[PDB]
Amino acid sequence: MNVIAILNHMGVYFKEEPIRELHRALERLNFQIVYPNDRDDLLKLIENNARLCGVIFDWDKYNLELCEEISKMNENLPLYAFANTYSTLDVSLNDLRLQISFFEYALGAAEDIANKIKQTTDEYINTILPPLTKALFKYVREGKYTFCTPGHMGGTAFQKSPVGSLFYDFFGPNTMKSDISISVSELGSLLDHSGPHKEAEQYIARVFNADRSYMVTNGTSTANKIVGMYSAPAGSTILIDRNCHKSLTHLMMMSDVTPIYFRPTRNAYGILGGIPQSEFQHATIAKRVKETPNATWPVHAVITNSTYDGLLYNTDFIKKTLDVKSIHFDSAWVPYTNFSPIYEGKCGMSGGRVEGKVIYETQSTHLLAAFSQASMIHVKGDVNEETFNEAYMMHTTTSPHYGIVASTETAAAMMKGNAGKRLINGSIERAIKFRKEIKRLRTESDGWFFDVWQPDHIDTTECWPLRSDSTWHGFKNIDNEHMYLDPIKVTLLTPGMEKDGTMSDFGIPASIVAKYLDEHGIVVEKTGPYNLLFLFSIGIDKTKALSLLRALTDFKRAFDLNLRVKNMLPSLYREDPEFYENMRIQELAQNIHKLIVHHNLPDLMYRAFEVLPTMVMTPYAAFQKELHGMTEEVYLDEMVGRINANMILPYPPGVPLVMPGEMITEESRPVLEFLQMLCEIGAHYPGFETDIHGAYRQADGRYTVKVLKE
Amino acid sequence: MNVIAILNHMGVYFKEEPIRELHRALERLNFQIVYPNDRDDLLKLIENNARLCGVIFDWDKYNLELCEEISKMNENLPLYAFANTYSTLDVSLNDLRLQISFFEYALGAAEDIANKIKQTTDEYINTILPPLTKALFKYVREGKYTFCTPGHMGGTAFQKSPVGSLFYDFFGPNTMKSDISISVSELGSLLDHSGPHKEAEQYIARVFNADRSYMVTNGTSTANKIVGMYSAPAGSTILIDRNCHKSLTHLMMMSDVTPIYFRPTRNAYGILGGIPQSEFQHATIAKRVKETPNATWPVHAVITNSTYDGLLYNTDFIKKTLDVKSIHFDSAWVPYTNFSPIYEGKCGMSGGRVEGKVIYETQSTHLLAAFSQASMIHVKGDVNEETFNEAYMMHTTTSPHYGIVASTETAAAMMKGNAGKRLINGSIERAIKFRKEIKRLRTESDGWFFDVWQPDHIDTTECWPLRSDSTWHGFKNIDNEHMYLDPIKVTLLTPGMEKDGTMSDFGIPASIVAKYLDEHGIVVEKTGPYNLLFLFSIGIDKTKALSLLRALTDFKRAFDLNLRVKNMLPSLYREDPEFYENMRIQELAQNIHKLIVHHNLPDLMYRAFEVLPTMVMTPYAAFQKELHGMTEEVYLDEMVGRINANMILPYPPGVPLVMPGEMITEESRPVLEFLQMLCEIGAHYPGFETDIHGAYRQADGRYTVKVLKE
Amino acid sequence: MNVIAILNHMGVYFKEEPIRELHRALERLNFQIVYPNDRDDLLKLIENNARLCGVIFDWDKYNLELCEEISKMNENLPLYAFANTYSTLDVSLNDLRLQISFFEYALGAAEDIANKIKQTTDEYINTILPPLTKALFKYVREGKYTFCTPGHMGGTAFQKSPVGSLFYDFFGPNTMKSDISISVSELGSLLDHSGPHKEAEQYIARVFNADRSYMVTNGTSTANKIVGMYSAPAGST
Repeated sequence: MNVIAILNHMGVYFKEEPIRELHRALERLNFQIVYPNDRDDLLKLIENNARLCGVIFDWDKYNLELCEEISKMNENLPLYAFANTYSTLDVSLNDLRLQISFFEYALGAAEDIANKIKQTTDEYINTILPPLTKALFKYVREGKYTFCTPGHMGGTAFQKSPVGSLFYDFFGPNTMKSDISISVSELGSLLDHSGPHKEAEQYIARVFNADRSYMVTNGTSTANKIVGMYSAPAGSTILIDRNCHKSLTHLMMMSDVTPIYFRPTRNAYGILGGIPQSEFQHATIAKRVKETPNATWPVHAVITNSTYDGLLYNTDFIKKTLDVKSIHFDSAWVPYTNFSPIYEGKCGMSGGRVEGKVIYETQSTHLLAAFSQASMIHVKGDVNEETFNEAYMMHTTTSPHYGIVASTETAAAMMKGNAGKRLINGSIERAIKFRKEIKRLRTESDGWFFDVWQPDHIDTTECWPLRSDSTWHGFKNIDNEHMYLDPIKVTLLTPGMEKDGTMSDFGIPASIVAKYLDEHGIVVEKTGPYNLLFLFSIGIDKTKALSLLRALTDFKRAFDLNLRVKNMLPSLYREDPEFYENMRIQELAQNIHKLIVHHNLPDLMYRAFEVLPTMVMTPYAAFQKELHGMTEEVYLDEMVGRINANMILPYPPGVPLVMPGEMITEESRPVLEFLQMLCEIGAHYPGFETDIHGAYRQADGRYTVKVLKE
Repeated sequence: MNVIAILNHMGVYFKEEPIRELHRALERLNFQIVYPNDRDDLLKLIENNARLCGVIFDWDKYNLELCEEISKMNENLPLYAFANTYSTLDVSLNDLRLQISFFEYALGAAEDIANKIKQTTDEYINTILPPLTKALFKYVREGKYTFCTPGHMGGTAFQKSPVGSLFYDFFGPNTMKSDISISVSELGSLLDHSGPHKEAEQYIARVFNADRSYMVTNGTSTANKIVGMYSAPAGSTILIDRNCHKSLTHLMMMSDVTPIYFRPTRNAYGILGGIPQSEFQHATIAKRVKETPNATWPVHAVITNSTYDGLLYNTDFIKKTLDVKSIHFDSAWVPYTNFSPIYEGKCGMSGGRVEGKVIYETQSTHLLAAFSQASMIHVKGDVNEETFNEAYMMHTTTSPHYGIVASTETAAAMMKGNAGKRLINGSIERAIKFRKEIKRLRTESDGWFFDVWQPDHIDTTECWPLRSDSTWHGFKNIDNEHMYLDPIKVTLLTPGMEKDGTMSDFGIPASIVAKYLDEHGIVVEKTGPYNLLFLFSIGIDKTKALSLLRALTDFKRAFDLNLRVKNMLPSLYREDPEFYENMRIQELAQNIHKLIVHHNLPDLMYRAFEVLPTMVMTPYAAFQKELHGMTEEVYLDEMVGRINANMILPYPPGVPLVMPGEMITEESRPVLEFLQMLCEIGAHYPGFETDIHGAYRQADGRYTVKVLKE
Repeated sequence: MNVIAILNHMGVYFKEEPIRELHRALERLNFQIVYPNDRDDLLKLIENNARLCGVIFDWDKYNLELCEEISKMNENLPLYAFANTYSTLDVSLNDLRLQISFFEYALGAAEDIANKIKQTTDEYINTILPPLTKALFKYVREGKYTFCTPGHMGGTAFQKSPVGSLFYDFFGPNTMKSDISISVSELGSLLDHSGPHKEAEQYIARVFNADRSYMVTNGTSTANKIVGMYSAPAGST
């Protein structure tokens, strides 16, 4: 951070000569000077360049034209204002917060002013950096303790080996030096939540609107189990989103709990809809508690808010309606709700406490910017605060990496204030622009084109409501004033279905677009038969949007030319030269699309997930038997009427189909049929294989699963 | 890695001029040339400098004098040998492995030979680097995928914020770029153990003599729970070292198991002795199984090998004697046993399989060189290999940091081959040298001095046996050919006790030496009333030994001068100026030592840990009640006759005194007396406070604990 | 191939200074920068100069006036377009094939963007070069086999004689090094029509509209006799 901008020729030597003396002194003081073209470029430089860290200007020439403009961009940015005799402060400045150092044009002040600027910059750095990181960096720069562990001592052990020296030199000293232990007593202790760590926790809770915040460095997988084992004793009943993560299966296998499931809805498109109001109401819950053996009133619920496709709950409705004392919003999808006014009344932490209830958000910091495994637990309400820490300490590692912790705290430091508000605004503006660009190209293009699944008007900034009286969303009997489209989650639709949800004569399966994007190194978040998801994060700049936009039009252009698979997908070709030698892209698309139409795939997929297998025993009870070796393998075909030992997780659509302890029957045969069909259809094309976790493909294309013995 | 050494003036222009042409060409090809003083300096340079990566020499001038000497140091080091007409290969070279490129002295080969050397160096780099890291580094250098997550995209998001730019710039690009996900498909997958990860696991298991090896990035805390939940079903009986880590308490609180405890012995010094042979024998185990309600024959044992103070078990004896099918050596202290012949027959993995038993080592890689949280599970024997992975995946994070993983694999790459054998030899040689230096200064010093607790002869390389017929160790009725002193674990003894284990009239409590070392930034591993432990790791070089050695003689010198506390310990002074204003170091020592003698501390400490509180219920049963809020706080004094809710962990001596579910009685009052005494004696001197985890000091010096309600 | 053209003064320091930082970084990265007089000279430079291998320009200043014009000249030529906030893609671009890398004006990207341009240029080279020649050139640059014939080993035998050294030095290393045999197994075999040679034959036949194409290195004199002796038995008319 050493670039100083000068914005001017003033036309008078009496002013210009002292500035020359200062330029020269500053260059000799180890600053890089930069020169914006003009006033308009300066405002863009500041807006676009973080390394520009001060502005020198003539007060009269620029203040009445610049003050408020710069204050909107950065209210601490160093200004070095050169005053005249008649320069004064107009009452209009009263309400602005400005950090200003006033300087005169005079010889002999160079070394002094230079030192002040250098010193003032370090003073500013001290305000913006958070307290623990500040102490850590200062230690790495200045400290010198000997007779210390870790034994490698700032990476010293790595330098004794050529291979170690390569690893050291590749990552660099800072990475190696910032790997410290609690021997640095002045940083307090993460595990005791003491000293600067106390200050860190208060900082986080202050910004994120929590009562209390924990820093977890082993993901929300671990945050769930700390909350679970503290929250859900053996024999208790819990309400749990049937949409559950694997880590909650691992909890269920370890804790003797009885689940009752909230049940999402779905529409013909296959888009998940929210747990309808009926699921929260006393009458519905009582009926399921009535029908579930050993179930008592639920002591703990876990809802996923928002839904994946951006349907946010009226959280005021849920907090009021759901008669449960302990509600855990797994808000992994909406970590940013506190930072836009459009999400008020639509997030877990919104507003104040919930009388008579503890409310949790567990958040996967890593839809923000943070290293993988970073997760937070935000508590709104009262627990046994110290006892909760005993449970935390029993499941926390004793080898915490201080870099991972700093990267999680530094992601917060980034979002701080106004500028972090305007950062996310930028990504919204680009999403809306891109949305309108697709609509335009839809009209202008030759025949078919992509479409965006969205309302007819989107000229407004808001999460657009979805209503039972609207058709665009394609969901059946939707609740009103319930779900809202998040502008930043953009679902693109590939050709292949009609407005009915019935099949078009022309189709392009999305899997082929994925292979194309893979040759071009573009990552696709999630794919379905005719859908692809893109996240317009604060990562995604105009450069990537342009490349994506053009890449998408190129796929279309190239598809419609009917390029050879050999030429358009050489890596696919190498998988089976003979199979692919003369095939053109359209023929690949036609054949796969025809197979889809032939095997009736969409109707079978839809129906597979519209019923539920039968629970025979709990995963826990089944795992106890497994622990004693009471399992055998059988072929997938042989599984109807048997108790499943493993979870079976097929792709697509990427959600559990059978749990340990469940059994497929004739009533629920569509489950097995979908699975068998995926295995059969997937045998035909090299590069287009089946994918089922917990199943074992054999040489003849048959799959084995594990079952409980009798 | 660009420094090339040239070793010579040959006295002939016809040889010297081509070497000049090569020097100049090499400098222009971006190499740094270095020039050892002579042959003897070269051998020391190689031995001391890892960045020296090639040697150029005249073949005849040096081969018959150098070949074997260099081969002993590094059998791949590039040699650039300049041959004469009569140069040939003597049969004596047959058995040496040499990687040699032969070159002639001729003009016109510079660019070609330079490229070969550059190319050959890269070829060598490729041999020594492990395969996954090689692919990762190559990706970071060459790769260019777009439309990718993580959203920060090589740290890009950090650069939008001045504070983020500081964090990015401090740690550096490599740290930020090597933070990748499984989107890098060509590295396979840690969680699937596929592709290069498969190769990595085979590599590790090959070097470490395991059947199978798992890479765990959340410490042996997590490795224990994966092994535990797979290994110890509810209702089972386990044998568990009463010397247990907290993570095993967290397991016990989560699993309904019945423990029977192996019981260590101890001597008057307070040094732990090994579980005596009696504890492993069928008759002893049967008696405890007989006396323990609901206990059946143990299905799983967990022994800590070696002991802390270097008593290694005849592991052949244990594997033969202990009639348990599943034995887990928590070998956190001896990760290096496979690499010295002196440890044969004295480590878990030594030899071959154990017929009829699975044997585990869980190891805390972070007494080697690796980042905190790095842990391995080494399996010797058969489990359900795939099912074990289901249990692994349920407790593994989904946010693995690829740097932590590389640092664990790179610690292995370092230990590879001969040179990693000679690395540890160096630390042994220095330990022995330092040991003899203490003995010398003991004789030569003025009056009292430190002593090393060790046999009378140590001129031999071996782990010295401790025998019942020897007095030096101070343990009572020791088993023979059982315990052995590890040369690298050095216990220093401070004045204060006689050969009897009775108290000297003159004493210097070790706590005062710790404060002195803290002013000098030296870390002490562990301290007791009159003892201090130092680890002579591969970290500890001659520079640190000299500073430590002198620092220790300076403490003595300064103590005997009777310096003011104000001057020798200014930070301590600031804690209570009035208390410390005029006190001299000897007066501080005298008063604290007199307090120790007065309160009879050593006799009370010894007796406190010689009995066991009574188990009323299990920690699990107590925690279930806690989960329902069935706890109250009472003062520490009020705890006899009540069921404890929390673990109480006092310092000293740093091991559990009361478990949840246990109760102090009159029979075991020494437990409570020791605890109360520590609170009382610790009130007198600022900077010398009590330390009990799970106790709450009140303003009047009384402590509160948590108990179960009735 | 290292000359990069820059076409402009934009009148604003906020744009000009990052371009200066890039000019300087590029010159230090071993590129020659060239500066066409103006837009009309640029189109003539491209048309007349094959060593000009990339164009840097402000997107708004030039796209609606240049895109189709450049695409007519060379549809792979690297364009380094510097975007503004309001820059977008008009539907008129739909039918054009463009190979575009989009870059922002920002400090701190020099070494990274420089490496991308260098890397992207090598990536482009890989598209345009035919597969066997690509492998051959790469071998001559990187390969290092010993215990090999030809005995001269990359012209080595020529350097033992002053007269041979003159012939070697006159024709140059590449001529001497590219004189190889089938010992370079990864190029397949002309005589077996295998591997990359198969690909070469399919390439030629594809462009020249043949069913099959043979590569003859002894003129159509020899092609006539191969066709003749196969085609015209004794006693035929």
